[PDB]
Amino acid sequence: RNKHQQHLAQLPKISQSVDDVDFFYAPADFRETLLEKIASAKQRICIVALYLEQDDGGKGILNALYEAKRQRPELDVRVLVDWHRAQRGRIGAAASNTNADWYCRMAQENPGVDVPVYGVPINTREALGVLHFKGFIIDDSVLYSGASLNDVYLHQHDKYRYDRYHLIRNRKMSDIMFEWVTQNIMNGRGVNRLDDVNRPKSPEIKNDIRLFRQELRDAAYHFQGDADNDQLSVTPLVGLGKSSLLNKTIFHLMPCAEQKLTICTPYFNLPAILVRNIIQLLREGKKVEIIVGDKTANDFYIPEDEPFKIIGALPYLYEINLRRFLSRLQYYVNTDQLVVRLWKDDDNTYHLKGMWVDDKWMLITGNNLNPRAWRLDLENAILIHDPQLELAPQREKELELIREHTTIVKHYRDLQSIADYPVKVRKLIRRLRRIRIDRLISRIL
Amino acid sequence: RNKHQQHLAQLPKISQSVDDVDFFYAPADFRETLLEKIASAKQRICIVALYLEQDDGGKGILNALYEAKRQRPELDVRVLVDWHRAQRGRINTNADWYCRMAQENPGVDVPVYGVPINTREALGVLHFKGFIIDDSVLYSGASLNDVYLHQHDKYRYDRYHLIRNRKMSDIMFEWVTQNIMNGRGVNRLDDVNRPKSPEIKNDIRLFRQELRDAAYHFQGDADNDQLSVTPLVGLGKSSLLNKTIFHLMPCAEQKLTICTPYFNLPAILVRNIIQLLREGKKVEIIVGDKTANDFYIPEDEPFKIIGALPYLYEINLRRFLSRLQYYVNTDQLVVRLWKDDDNTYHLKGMWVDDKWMLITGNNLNPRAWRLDLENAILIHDPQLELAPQREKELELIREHTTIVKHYRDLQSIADYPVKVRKLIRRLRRIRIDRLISRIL
Amino acid sequence: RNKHQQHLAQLPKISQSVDDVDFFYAPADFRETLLEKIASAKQRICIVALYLEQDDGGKGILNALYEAKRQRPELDVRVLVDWHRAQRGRITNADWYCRMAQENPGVDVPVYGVPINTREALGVLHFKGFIIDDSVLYSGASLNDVYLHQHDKYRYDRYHLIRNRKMSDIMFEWVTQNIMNGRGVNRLDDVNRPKSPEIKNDIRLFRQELRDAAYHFQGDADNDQLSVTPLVGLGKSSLLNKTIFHLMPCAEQKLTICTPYFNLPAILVRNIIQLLREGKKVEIIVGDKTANDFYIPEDEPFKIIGALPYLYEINLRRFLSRLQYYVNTDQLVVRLWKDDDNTYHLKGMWVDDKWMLITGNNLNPRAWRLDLENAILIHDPQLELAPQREKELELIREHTTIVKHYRDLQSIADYPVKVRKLIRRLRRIRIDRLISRIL
Amino acid sequence: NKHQQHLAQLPKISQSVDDVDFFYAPADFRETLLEKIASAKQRICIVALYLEQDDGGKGILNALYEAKRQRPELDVRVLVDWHRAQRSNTNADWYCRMAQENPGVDVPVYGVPINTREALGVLHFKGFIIDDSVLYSGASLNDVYLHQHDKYRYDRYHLIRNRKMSDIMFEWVTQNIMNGRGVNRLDDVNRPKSPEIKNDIRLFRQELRDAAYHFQGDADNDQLSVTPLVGLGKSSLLNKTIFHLMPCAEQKLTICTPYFNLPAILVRNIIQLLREGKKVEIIVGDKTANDFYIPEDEPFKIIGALPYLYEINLRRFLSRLQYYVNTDQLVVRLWKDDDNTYHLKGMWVDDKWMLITGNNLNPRAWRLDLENAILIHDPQLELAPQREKELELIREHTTIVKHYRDLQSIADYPVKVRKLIRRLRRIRIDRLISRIL
Repeated sequence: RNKHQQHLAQLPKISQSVDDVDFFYAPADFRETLLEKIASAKQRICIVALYLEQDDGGKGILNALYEAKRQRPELDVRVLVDWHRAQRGRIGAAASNTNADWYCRMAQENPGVDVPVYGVPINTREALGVLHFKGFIIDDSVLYSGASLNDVYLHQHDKYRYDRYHLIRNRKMSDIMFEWVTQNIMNGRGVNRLDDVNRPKSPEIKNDIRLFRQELRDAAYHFQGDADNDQLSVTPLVGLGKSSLLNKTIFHLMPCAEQKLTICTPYFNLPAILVRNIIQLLREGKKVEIIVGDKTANDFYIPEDEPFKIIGALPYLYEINLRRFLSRLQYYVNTDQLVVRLWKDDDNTYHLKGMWVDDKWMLITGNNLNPRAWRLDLENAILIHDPQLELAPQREKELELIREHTTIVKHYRDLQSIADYPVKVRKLIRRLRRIRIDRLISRIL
Repeated sequence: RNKHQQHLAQLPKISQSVDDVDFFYAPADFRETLLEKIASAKQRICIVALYLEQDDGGKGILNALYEAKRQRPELDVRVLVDWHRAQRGRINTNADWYCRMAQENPGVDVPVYGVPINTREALGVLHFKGFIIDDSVLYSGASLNDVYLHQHDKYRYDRYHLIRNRKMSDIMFEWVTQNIMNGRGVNRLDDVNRPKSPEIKNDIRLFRQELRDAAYHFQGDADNDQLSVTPLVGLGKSSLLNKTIFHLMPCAEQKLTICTPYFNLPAILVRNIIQLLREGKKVEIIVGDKTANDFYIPEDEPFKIIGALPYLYEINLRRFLSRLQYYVNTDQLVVRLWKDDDNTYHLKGMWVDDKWMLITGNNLNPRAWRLDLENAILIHDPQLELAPQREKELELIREHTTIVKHYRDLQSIADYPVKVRKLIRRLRRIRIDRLISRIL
Repeated sequence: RNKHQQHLAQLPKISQSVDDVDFFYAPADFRETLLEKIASAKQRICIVALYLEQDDGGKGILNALYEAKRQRPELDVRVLVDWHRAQRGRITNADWYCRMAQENPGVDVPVYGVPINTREALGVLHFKGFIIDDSVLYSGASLNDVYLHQHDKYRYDRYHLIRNRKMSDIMFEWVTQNIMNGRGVNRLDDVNRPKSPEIKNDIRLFRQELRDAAYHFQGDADNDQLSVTPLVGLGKSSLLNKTIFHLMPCAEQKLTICTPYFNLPAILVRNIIQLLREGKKVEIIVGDKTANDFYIPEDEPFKIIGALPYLYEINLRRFLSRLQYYVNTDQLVVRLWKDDDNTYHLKGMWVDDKWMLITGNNLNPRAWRLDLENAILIHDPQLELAPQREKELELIREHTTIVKHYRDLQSIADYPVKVRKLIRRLRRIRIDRLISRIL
Repeated sequence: NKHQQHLAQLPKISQSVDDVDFFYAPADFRETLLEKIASAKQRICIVALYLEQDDGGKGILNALYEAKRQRPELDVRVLVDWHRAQRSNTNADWYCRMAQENPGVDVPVYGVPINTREALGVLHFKGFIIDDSVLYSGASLNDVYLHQHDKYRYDRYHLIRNRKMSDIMFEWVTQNIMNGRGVNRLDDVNRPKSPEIKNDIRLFRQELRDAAYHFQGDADNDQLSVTPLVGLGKSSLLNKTIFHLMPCAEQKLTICTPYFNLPAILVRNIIQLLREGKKVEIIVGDKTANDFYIPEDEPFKIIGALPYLYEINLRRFLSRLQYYVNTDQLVVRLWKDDDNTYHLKGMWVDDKWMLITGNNLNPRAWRLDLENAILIHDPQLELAPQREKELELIREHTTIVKHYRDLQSIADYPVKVRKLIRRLRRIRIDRLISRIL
């Protein structure tokens, strides 16, 4: 076998029953499933998310957690979110009380009921590392989504943020992930409770975070494979930095496409190494599908009527990336090998991640497949190997619905050029490219 | 509550008996108390100081340490001083002397460790303070030499508090053990073969980073209605100490009092002072006269470059007062100059109304805020149980003070001796005055 | 008018008679014309070239110079070449210039070396012009076997004779004052000529003097008549570079470019893309990799330098790749020149039927910052040179293939193994980008 | 003084005089290696810079396969430099063939990358660990190092039987190298290419920067001892020990190095010794005994300038210290034996200390490469017969240089060499070269 298939063949793999894999296709279903599993949990609930917001959606979840712990005080309930994100407003907000302040109030308003909220700092400053580990571990199941917990991710109140949602019942995998979180994160240096009113400030734990990050640089799942390559399997993956096992698996996965590779990413900003792989596939005569958001389906996009702000330039920069890429590969568009899809559904937002390799592999991940995710953030995934096509109904239904709100881009010219952009945007971008800062921006966001 | 009181309300606090807090008001009493506690120590003696001098005063202390260890060989005796300071004269070293002492007293184990807080003295010194003896901490800003201990008729005024408290002393003893004594780049000064600074340069860099977020970790056992003590330690701008000093000042409902030897407040503390004055509160600032500074050189003697520092601190005070003369006039801002013949002034601390007392080694200058390893104890006395002692201490501090009623009462550069005047004009020409105020 | 046309409208321009502009279409004709003009020169001969080679071709020229000076000792004969290039083999001439001077006593034919920078790689003499009395015979060609089509193999350049008293004076006088009498210029026919390190500081000061040396003359011609405008430059903000930049957008119909080494600076590429967007036409005539003088046949032993033609091809293929849409609409036309193992050295710019830039400028980052470059800008608003312009382009194109698709150009995968390995090594560490800024 | 203190307080493993065997010739070393491979019962760990696809190297690899066939429970490992092994048909390609032609027999060959590119770090760790012994030489495994086929490369050869030391070294290799990030099998046809593991190597190198032997000293300074040492970078324990070792010479310091290119700090030490009135002996190869030397008849190549550059270094050094040559304090020896090559490393401090090492004592070894050594302390002179016999034979093919002028100057060098060197010194690249080779 070639070195890429060898890498995948020799991945440790946990066996998996087809009956124990449930897909969900809409953020509202995901909300309800999460609540249902919280109610019916008997042993443990481990909620890892980027953030858990002080809004109707997030309240719903935290209240359901307190309620489940009240009814079963022996239940092991933990919430882990990003340290930095939990201690600030959203970008350029009027700004108010933070999530961490709210986690404190909740703990005081519910004495006796023990629902600890830990802040994980992946780096000393947010811009240099965030907690992109994903997983709701409930007893022997993992409900895995890219979604954080807020109004739009949960489709409270009429506007939504599109993600993917998979429930996987598997004792061994959930144990491995629960145990990995316990040892490496929860009991890690520089993790600190956010429900403590006296929680340290970032500068005070700066050195703890540095040592923590180094500990994480080679923390990996350790378990023995129980499944061969002829049966349905799942392989949990985790990584921080360029040489993580996750990153290596993503790298090797792409060339194993004998027919077609499909990619979702919210922000089109692939590292060069993944681009080179894409081009190799196209040269080998294979197919590559790339599903990204329209600029207007980006959560930083500011309507052209409203007052423009600096941050509302990001969707434009991602479009410029897409247009540059397509430009170079228009030949392959024409041969129906390269297919680029733009998702758009009124003013809802796009947050799909993942990778399909033929009909046999499905990577579900929190990984945005950008330079940030490749070096800076703590990322994880589950790799589903389905050599017998047992998930084919669900795989196909999921792709059906993902594509439903998509336009195919048949020509790079169908994408607006900088000339077509609003005036403030146009001036900003020209200023940035003059001094070459566009390249820096694409490596930090 | 406002965010400042909230910070203080939520500080972990160790309970404290009023009977177990003893003030001393004079450097001589402090000397004798130190010797007494060294004699009667049963378990441990941990002496942390900036330096321990090869003079009558310092000898007294080191001899008392050797003597106590001879009489009780199971006693855990340690001395920690600044690495760089111990290996130079003022502007045959102490470290050389520590070596002789160890050779002249074989069998008796009194280790003297040098702590380097940075690779060069100018970029970090050991301003951690504390004599930990069994279950007590005798806390002063004083190093151990002739003047600090008032050997031989001339003295250096500091503050002196003995606090008997098992938990606090344990926390401080244990913190020193783990972070300093067993830290990288700490090296024995009683070893004749001790490395030279360049050889341990990388060790010191790693050490300093370890220190950047080393803090006391302990659970509070006391509420805000009872007498409490809270040990604090820090290195650099965002330490818990620095934050507590920052939040402490605005909690003054009536009056804030500050001692500092060298008037050279960082901007952030100045802004706080001005806010208090604007809110209609009172602010008392007790500093030394230029002549009570230890770098001051009488005008008869040969002038040296270093003897310009007291003048620079006066210029700072005069500039500050100048801007706030309105508040002087309303009897809100009170500036006191301490002066007692040619004795020297080394008072540090912060009083918030009648309720809080910060005792510290912190000179409240930019150096202490970024570069040096600093610590303190925060006494919360919500019931006024220390009121007799607090008032007696302030009584005696003020006794040798003049109140400055007008910034003009302070000499201007024009009034200074000629060599000084020329030096200062040269410095301000090239703007080095601003740099000096950030490194001393 | 837009700022680009304004720049051109306000250029000083010297008037020019259509009868006094003669094109030549082949390197052999150029050789013979040069010899003819050397024989018949009456007042001055100023030969500026990158180099004058110690070969049959170069000998021919130097001998013709000595001979003309013998027959007219009052004739002012000067030869200026690059200081560094004259004192090395290909990857010396100065030694040969010394012998010549000794073997011809009494006859004064001075050969000066111009150092444009302290090291060759940081500046060469790309000034061009044979100034003979009141004429300039202007070519990109140096003087050697192939440039002059001695002995059966040739190097294709362009050749224009322009009789014009004022222009030739301006150029002759500019050379006199700024180069010949410049610091750090040194005779190469002197056996005792200094070594580069000894004049290092002279060269630094010289280069700074050159950084703002420009032609100064009053325009005598409007924009409704045939004109010529001499241009000269060193570094990013030279008047030449500005004129090249402004020239391209004035194409109302079509821009044509010749360059030997396809390696356009980004700013000129952006212009090209703007033209294509405005719906105009752009023609680009470059050499096939095999028509490059560094190309080594695949049978022979490969050498490191024989990777350059490949690097230029990679540049062309990357460019075409991004603009394939415009190829398809017949707007963008890329031509590869190739004629057995002869080599390609065409430079210039055509703006519609109205402007013709003839230059030594390779239109690359090197020429834009490092080298001393010059040109003549011919403005022909009345189409008086149309017969010759069209005949010249006819013959240039004759040995060309049109590239209809970027895929028609070989990719790195198709290259020989040693080449392939070298290029992959270079791109790994990103040195390909540096190379493109120094060659 | 602080130097003796450093040495006094080194942890030291005790050692029996009976369990130290010297060998004096590359052929004996070959045969000893083969003998110990045959008779190994528990483990064979072969660490070398490279193992060549030639008669000499084949001999060794075949002996390894053969021993593993006859005792499948035997723990056989080969570790070589990652980059060196992969430069048409490479050693790594050959290691692959060998593994395919010998199925069932498990002889893993791992490539250690000490840096992302060869020029910035190589595996200069040395040691053949066989059961409870270490056969320690600077030699890699090829024709000349093993004196197959009539031409040889002179190195040093010591067998030290010592359970504890061999365990420490075997265990250190296991944990830090074999199980280290970015170590990769060279007998795998699908082995990654350097760029793919670039980040692994960076993290690996940082792990190595403070990997050191950890063990408790069992021996005082009045008895025969050995102290294994290992290091990467300026502040390694090895480098510190080499630095402190030199000033402890009460009488004389002896140094072997193949390429005379001492760091300034070691030069300063040398000068101090000479000033204190002590003796310093330096044994290097003649330019012609360097393996990059190209005879003047053959076609010159750029790399064949290195022996000349090392000579220029030696001549510059001697020039400055000619006074001490004259007082018979400083003694410089040039080794030369027809067209055989010189690869001696080590340090003798009086009659009491012997450093055996792979360390070329140059700036490269001081910062870039993974180096190790064994430090033998012999305060009772128990190894005196062997020490003296070894030095006897080392010196046998040596000329003493009595005057710096006896060394050729740049003017005397062949023309292509002369032009190259003048070009290099013009732009000051000579100084850079001396820090990377």
